[PDB]
Amino acid sequence: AEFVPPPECPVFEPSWEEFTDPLSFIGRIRPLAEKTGICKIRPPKDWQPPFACEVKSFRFTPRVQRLNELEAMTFEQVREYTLQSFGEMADNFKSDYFNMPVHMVPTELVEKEFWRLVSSIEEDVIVEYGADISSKDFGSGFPVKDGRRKILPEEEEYALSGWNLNNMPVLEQSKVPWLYVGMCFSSFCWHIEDHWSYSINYLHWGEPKTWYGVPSHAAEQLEEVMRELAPELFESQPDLLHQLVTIMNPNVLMEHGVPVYRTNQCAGEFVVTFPRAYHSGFNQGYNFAEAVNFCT
Ligand SMILES: CC(C)c1c(-c2cnn(C(C)(C)C)c2)[nH]c2c(C#N)cnn2c1=O
Ligand SMILES: [Mn+2]
Repeated sequence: AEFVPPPECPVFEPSWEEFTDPLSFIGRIRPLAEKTGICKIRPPKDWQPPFACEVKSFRFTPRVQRLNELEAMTFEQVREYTLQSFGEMADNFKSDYFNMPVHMVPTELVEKEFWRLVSSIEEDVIVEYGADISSKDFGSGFPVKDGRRKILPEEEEYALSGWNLNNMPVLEQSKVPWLYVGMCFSSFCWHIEDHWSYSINYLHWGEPKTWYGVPSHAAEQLEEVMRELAPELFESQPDLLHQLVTIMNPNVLMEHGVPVYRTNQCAGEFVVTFPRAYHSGFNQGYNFAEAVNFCT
């Protein structure tokens, strides 16, 4: 059977008056976005933050990911890349897999093929991605007043903007942004954030990032479906460890009454996940994202 795309999550296009402050805006859209788990925010057209990462020194060792790892139970280790050398590998993989220029591959085709490969036992596809990349060690994608890099006058409005993820509040009453370097089919499984916190993700550039989200009111139903279909060796594991292998086709959740919403996060767009909103997804191609957990 072919993959059935879930319904689209809400997309918001705030004006310059509404793009004022993120927390104020997120609080106003909450009555709708909390009912879908995730939402997308498109900044005004002329809000274009410049990429501040030192690409001349950005070197990292990605990790290997096999799409049908869970179906194999029912050695692939890697080289150091630069941001450019990784992009050349990522584009070569996608163009060779689909036999067409990378920007010509439709997003619905990659989505259908991704979930086919996840459940396919007759074809093993291996991809790589950069995760667990702290902006404190590699530098943020947004301009910042750090004491280790120079910002221009044109960059100052973005270093001080409330939508700069380095300026989000991360202290709960009684933390730095992380980086993601993706390629086609690189994916993250279903999870919620620590302390059930909010999370905001900005796609600096590259090909889209496909999201799936579940509202918080269905969190227990997802976990029940997950426990009923997960392998017996992983069902008894704590959720912190179990969330490392909780890959599941969204149609499986939808067939059991779990509401799922999707979206294609494009370059220059924000995605916000609400408290206890399970989410997962995959990258359509070579891209660069930055994310942080914040609190209200
Ligand atoms: C494919 C990669 C680069 C990726 C991952 C991911 C994959 N594995 N990991 C661990 C936890 C280190 C094992 C993280 N997460 C996310 C989110 C969220 N939330 C949003 N985009 N995104 C990604 O692009
Ligand atoms: Mn997350």
